[PDB]
Amino acid sequence: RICQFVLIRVCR
Amino acid sequence: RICQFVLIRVCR
Repeated sequence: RICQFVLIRVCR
Repeated sequence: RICQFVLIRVCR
């Protein structure tokens, strides 16, 4: 149970 | 409609 920033492919 | 990598807070 850990939250961290990570890169992800997101369209817009 | 453009897709790119971006940092986001994600838990696990």
